[PDB]
Amino acid sequence: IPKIASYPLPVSLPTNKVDWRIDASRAVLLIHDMQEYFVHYFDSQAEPIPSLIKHIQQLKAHAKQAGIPVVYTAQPANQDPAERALLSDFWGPGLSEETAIIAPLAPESGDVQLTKWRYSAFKKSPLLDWLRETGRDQLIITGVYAHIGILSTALDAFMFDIQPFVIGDGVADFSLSDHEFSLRYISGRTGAVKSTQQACLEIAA
Amino acid sequence: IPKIASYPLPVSLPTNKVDWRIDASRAVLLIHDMQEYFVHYFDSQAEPIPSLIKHIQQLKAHAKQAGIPVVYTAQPANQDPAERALLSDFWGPGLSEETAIIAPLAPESGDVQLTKWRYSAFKKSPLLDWLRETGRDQLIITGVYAHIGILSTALDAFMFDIQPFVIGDGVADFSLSDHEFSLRYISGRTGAVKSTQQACLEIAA
Ligand SMILES: CCCCCCCCO[C@@H]1O[C@H](CO)[C@@H](O)[C@H](O)[C@H]1O
Ligand SMILES: CCCCCCCCO[C@@H]1O[C@H](CO)[C@@H](O)[C@H](O)[C@H]1O
Ligand SMILES: [Ca+2]
Ligand SMILES: [Ca+2]
Repeated sequence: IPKIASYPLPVSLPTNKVDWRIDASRAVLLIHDMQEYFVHYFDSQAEPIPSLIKHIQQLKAHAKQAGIPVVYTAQPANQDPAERALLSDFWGPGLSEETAIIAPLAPESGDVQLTKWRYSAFKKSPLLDWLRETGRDQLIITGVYAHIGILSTALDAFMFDIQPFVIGDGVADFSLSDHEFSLRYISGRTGAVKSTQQACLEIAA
Repeated sequence: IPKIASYPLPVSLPTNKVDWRIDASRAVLLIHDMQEYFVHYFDSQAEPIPSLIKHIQQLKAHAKQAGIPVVYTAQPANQDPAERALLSDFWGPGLSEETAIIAPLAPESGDVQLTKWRYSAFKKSPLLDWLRETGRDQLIITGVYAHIGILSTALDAFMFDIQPFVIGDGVADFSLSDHEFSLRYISGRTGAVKSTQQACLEIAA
């Protein structure tokens, strides 16, 4: 029995307050924590996982063709307890294995791989400095889990003057309810939610 | 007609995953954005505002007696558009008046007053450096609005290895639903929720 019961990826997405559009010259695609460890909490042969993976694959292929850099985040194995700090009080010691990015989303030679220390991909990482150095100010966000690391990364991005585009059918979560609440929060407060379809159209311009 | 309809402060609070207790030697009391501007979205003579203010007053008095520093945050008037950046796309130009901390919570001579630039009190502020310099690693959080700046500040604190204690009947929000969801999120993911009553007991030790 999977820890996360099967559910269908949302097709209907919340409306955005902002009119932002992805621009290939401005954007970076983040594939957030798509590690074996996190995916194994689902039955990966059941919804939402096959469609999630297909969508991220599509976004990655379009991003590549459009010249959008791709960045992965991954939590490290055997995170030092002192360094992991308060996370352990919420989740225990963390992963010891299954750290690899899932094979269908294998990073390629030019894709950046960041170590993920906290909910937000920005924390204790070079992400902000790299975005600022390169002048990239849009962050397209995919992966798991919507209400935790996806939301926290979007919040940091937005506060750092980086437009977050969270892909509504390009993330998954502990439940459909958590997933949909995450998208509502994002559209209402801290970014733009886009479908995979719409993001690909904006990317390809 | 107030923009935020009257609602009763929650008495029942979510359970915590963590066993943390406020320690007067470790803690700082944050009074977050209790400015005239934000309070005026409510009828201040109607619930939850009279009890909110009473609770924050009580916490402040207990904090003072226990030697816990008190820090206020306040959004500045006429925030420069370039600096305000993406916030304007969600909220418009920001406040031009009503910037004062509400009189019943008047800062005293030794209370720190930080300028609030983003949802999180940490962003573009000396808050983290001050906490680290002083060795204070617990942040008691009160004020408005629960699901936005309170939640975002708690997230940053937690990720910066600072234990957040969000006071469930010491914050308010756009609605009871937003308020209660905020507390559930915090208890589940990024801090401890405490009642004013329980926090005062832990403070007074
Ligand atoms: C409903 C059941 C799903 C539970 C998934 C548990 C995942 C455990 O993993 C934890 O996830 C956290 C949140 O991203 C990370 O911050 C931690 O580092 C990680 O240890
Ligand atoms: C439901 C109606 C309540 C609306 C309250 C609107 C408050 C407008 O104010 C905005 O609040 C934001 C969130 O804290 C801040 O980040 C902005 O700086 C501020 O301009
Ligand atoms: Ca996560
Ligand atoms: Ca707020």
